[PDB]
Amino acid sequence: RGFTTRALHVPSNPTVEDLEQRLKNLTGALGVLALGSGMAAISTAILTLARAGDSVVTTDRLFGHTLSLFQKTLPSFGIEVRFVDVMDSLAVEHACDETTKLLFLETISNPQLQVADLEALSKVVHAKGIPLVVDTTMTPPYLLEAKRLGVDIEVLSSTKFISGGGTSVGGVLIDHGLFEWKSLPSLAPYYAKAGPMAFLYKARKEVFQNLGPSLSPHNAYLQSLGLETMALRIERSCQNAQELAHWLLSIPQVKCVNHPSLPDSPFYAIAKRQFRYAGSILTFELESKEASYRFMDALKLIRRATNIHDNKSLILSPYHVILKLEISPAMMRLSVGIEEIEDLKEDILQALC
Amino acid sequence: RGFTTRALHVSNPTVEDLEQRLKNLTGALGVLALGSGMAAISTAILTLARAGDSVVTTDRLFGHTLSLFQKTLPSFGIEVRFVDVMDSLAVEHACDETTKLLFLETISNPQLQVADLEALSKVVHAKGIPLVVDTTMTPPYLLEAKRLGVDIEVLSSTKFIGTSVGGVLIDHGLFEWKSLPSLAPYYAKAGPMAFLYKARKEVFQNLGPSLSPHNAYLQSLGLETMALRIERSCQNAQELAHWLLSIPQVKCVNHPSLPDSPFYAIAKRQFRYAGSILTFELESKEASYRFMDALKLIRRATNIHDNKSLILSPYISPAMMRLSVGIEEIEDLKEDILQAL
Amino acid sequence: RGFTTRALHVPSNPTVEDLEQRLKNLTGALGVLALGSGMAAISTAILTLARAGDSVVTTDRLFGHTLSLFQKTLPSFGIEVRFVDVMDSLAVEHACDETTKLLFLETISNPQLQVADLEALSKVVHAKGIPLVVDTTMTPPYLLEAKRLGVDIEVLSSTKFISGGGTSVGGVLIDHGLFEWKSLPSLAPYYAKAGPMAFLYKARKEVFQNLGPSLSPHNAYLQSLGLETMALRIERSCQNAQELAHWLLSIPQVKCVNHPSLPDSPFYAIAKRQFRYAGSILTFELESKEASYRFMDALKLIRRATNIHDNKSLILSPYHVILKLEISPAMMRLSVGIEEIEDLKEDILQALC
Amino acid sequence: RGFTTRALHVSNPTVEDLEQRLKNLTGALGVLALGSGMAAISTAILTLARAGDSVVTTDRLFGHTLSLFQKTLPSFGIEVRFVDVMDSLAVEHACDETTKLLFLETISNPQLQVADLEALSKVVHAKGIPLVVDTTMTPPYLLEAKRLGVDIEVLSSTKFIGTSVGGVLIDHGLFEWKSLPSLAPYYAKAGPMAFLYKARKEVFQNLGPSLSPHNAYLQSLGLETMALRIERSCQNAQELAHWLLSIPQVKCVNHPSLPDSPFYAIAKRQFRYAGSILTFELESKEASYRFMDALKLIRRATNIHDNKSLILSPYISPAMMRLSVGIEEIEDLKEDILQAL
Repeated sequence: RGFTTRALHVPSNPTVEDLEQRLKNLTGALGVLALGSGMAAISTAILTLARAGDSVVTTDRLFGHTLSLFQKTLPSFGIEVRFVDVMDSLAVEHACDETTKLLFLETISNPQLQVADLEALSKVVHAKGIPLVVDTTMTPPYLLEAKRLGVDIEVLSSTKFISGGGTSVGGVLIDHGLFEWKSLPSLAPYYAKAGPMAFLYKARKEVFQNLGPSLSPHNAYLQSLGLETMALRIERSCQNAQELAHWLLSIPQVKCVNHPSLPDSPFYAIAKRQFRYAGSILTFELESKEASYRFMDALKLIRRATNIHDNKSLILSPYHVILKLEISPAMMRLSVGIEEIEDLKEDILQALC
Repeated sequence: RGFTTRALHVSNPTVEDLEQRLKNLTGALGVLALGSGMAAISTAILTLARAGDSVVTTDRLFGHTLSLFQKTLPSFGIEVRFVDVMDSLAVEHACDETTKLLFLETISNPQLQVADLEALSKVVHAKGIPLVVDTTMTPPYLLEAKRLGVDIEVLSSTKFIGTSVGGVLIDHGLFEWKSLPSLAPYYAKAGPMAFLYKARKEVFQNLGPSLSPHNAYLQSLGLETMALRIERSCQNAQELAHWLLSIPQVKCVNHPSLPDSPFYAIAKRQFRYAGSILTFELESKEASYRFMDALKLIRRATNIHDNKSLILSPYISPAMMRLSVGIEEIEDLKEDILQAL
Repeated sequence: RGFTTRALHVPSNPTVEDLEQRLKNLTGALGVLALGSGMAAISTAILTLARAGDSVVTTDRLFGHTLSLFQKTLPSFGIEVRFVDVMDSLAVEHACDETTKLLFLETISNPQLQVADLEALSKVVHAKGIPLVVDTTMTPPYLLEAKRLGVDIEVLSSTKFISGGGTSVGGVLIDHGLFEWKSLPSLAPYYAKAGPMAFLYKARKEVFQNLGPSLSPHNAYLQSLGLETMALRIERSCQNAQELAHWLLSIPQVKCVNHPSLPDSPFYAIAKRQFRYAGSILTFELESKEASYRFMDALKLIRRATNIHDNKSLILSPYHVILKLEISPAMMRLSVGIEEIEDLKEDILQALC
Repeated sequence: RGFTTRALHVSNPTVEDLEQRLKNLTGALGVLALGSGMAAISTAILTLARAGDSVVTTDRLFGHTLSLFQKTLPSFGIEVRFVDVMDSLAVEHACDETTKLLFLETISNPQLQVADLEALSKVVHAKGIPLVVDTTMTPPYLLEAKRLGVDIEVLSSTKFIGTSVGGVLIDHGLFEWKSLPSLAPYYAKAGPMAFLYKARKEVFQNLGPSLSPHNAYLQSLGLETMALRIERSCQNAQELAHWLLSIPQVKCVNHPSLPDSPFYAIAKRQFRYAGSILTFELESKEASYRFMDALKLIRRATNIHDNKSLILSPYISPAMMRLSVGIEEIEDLKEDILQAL
């Protein structure tokens, strides 16, 4: 059964529930919780497993809100945070001990597009009886079947919808039905009540209920509507990014094109094993910081902005926004949209001259 | 300036507009709109309390707010002390140097107990502890919380029926936040705005209970008619509580506006009206069930503070019903109750 | 049973239907049709009764869109329009002949606040077997029970809702169950199919369906929500206007205060007979056009604008906007809102000095 | 520039934005968004025709569009002449000096008859009569109507399920409007914009089929994925019509993309794809009913052009079903049809 047909034909709060049922139908999951934002999904998954006196392990590649959750909020709830290089399975193994209640990471880092080996990391952590929680925003369900790679809990930010009145956001939390929850002292009391639903039960009836990141039915409705054309939009988006990365290799003025679909990518093999397509974000450089700025000022379709995964193609210089130390001032990050490929190539050519 | 006037004449422009309206209505230092009532309560608490601290609250909580204090906060290493908030001495003895706030509601549910806010603010302020109050039962038109010493006001916003929910966090500009180790580090960056700065840029941003612009628009629309709806609703509830005293099959009417109510004086000092919820009993559980089955306007349901009048049996006496009084003309409410007897 | 309780407890397109049922419950009508706008209600009522070769009679007090419908659109469908002074029952009687399929007017004219005698005019037209169609926007159902005054068809513009994205509008068409439709050759074929529902049947299944002024369920939902607080808002609004008109009489700088609730009003008796309150619009003058402008520039709550029946109090000089010949350049029209009366008095005092 | 690019990169700002998108997608002189498809058709007609005029349209209308031409327009003193639009001679003989437009659809329903637009535009232009076409079956991504001589394009917008509806009126910048007595008086004020000026400031303003900003926002969102959804939908329908030819229990498949279709050549000349609706029969009415009862994905319903695939029996053969093909993966559509046989 295809993705688009599963978004369309699913086998109190009826709009939110209907969204949750779609998402479950789309992933084959044990169950799903829709929440008010991506940060709310992340923090709900963590706070379901971790409490004062525990630790958690995560990537040292976080910034902005996700970073601040781990640097400021979690230590205020008595949770020790261990930052590690998630590219290194041995550093991950050594950071984990009996206080460690989960490993959290992202499917593709931003802006470097590093791709951790999820299955390998799932095994390192499963051997110690620790669950794996992954933010799959860069590679949502049509691109990734996280259950096959050992991912216990999948979290993501939902399709955003921008209006005059502000941006409508959401989050999604997915239990893949992999981890034996009853083996954790955190969830054993909920196993008595809910059986295999122990994680989802605490997450929903306790953590979500008490911290209250409610999802509006109006947002839920828009997100369901988005799920209908997700496969179609992602196919377009991701084929455009794959073709752009390849074509960028032919442009004299362009250097250091980075996308995991390219054969010279360090993450070429792992991406091909994990993903239908390695997401719709790529990176590249011109000769200098100043050539990159002049290029960007000259684009007529692709716009400068902060968001990613818009229908519109968007670009920015991650350096100008502030480890920064490891990124080139001449690097630009391109979030590729659903425009016809010929127009995007044409805009980029034109902005070069 | 009147309340209605101030609701009407004052990134995320709809949410910000809602926040400015609420700040105008309240005269507050500042205001944060959030995805729900629970988000507002938990955001206020987690701005002040962290692992190794304690908090004091009323022993009259149930449902979600109770589960936050029984399960979620002790998991964050926060010790919760439950006390009888009717007793200012027990409140005093529960607070020590670890205690980072007192939390309570303005009118308890379903008993309608009214704590003496100004008396409790003094007990807690005398130890350098802020007062955080859920004013859902008595929102801004009914209560000026800052006059009673309330540092942080929290409430559930007007719901719109899925159901669109919200919450509101209000800093009344009372507590000197730089004197607190929890906020002194923000004081450099935000001055008097240090509570709001932490709450918005750290706790809210990281736990993510985002308020939808669509909910925010509706709640703004709602604020315009708030004074008008609360007047009607609260005069109806006052009148009905009185009138109920005259009905031979009715016993034990409870509302703080009744002279014989234990909370008569405290409610009169604190509130324009003591909320739109009242309680009463018939002869017995069975007479109460028959009465409710026979109602044609007032409907049985769980929600409170709807435009529609709603009733339920909380079982506290098994014969007790709780009536959330709505904005229907008083004559039809009286008539439906009579007919159902 | 009170108005507010009838808006709350009503005894395909479920949101639109629910609105229609509320409105019927609020008016005691035979039936109701909700439409995309006020102009759509007006034109639907007219085009249900009138066709090429017929005439219609209406007030000579129309302007803007309503006027343009009668001056340009209706004559293009072969309908003769006869404009008359509706203050004059004898001019009305003489304008009507066997080709005349309805009399259309408004409950209170704008900006002059003239109040035609509806019951008298209903009798003039009923005697000739002609129905009466009335726009009751100035005096909607809580203020007026149009059936008691002989009004066959009540039409109105719905409560508007302004957002970033533009204004959401609607219209309402009400059959009061008064006229015997089967006596008209226009509606007799529909009487065969629908009985007493003949008017509503043609209006809905034909005129509305074929010209297509559809009402959005999103607008319908907002309008239903508005109906809940209509009585409360109108009571406030209308008491404010009544008290303002009275109080304005005490202000040295103020002249020619016009509102039908004032005893010296020419429409004092007819308004008291017809309305709970004579609407929330009043008019007054200062000494000169220039004193009026300086007053208006100095108001701090009451704002200059074109709309009326907002929650906010709004004012304008009808002269500056362009018969104009019969209106004073120093006259201002005040649409009174729901602000506390003390603030409105205070703003007006302040803007005078 | 591609279609998707143009949907994305272009008082009442949401409606105006929708209109600018549609103008970008079409290269038109201008565009009016309206409250429905019927509002768009009636607005185009009533801009051109008045009492004492005639109009010509196809004899293949039913439901609302048919009732407008049978009941509403003759009541406005407009004579309506119904003709076989497949026959350019009958079209010519129906037009005289009173005739102010020819109206038809791009693909008739349920027969799927495809009129030769460019041939009919010539017949009608040779008499100074504009061509007004409802392109609902073949919207802008599928058809560039201006190339085929179509003066005014009208269509129902993408619906969102109550149900939010819309319509669109498009002036392709082809007809010289000053040569017409109906519009010459606007030409002074509006120049080339005289059709649009009358339609918007007079007919639309006075009959009031206002488009909600909320519907308008959704339809804008919809336009962004229009090319993608129509590709999928129309390739599915092409493929299914072919594949249906191979199924022993299927007879009489109808789709203009089939070589044996009478409209094969005309559809290929006019359309990227000939719409997403096809027709077929089983052995008998009863076999057709059993088949439809047994479908698990494709649902019986009245709507067309949904994301979901929909089917019904229009009874034209009683055994005929009409399938509105949606955007499901082709394998699952094939599989549901097989399983149901």
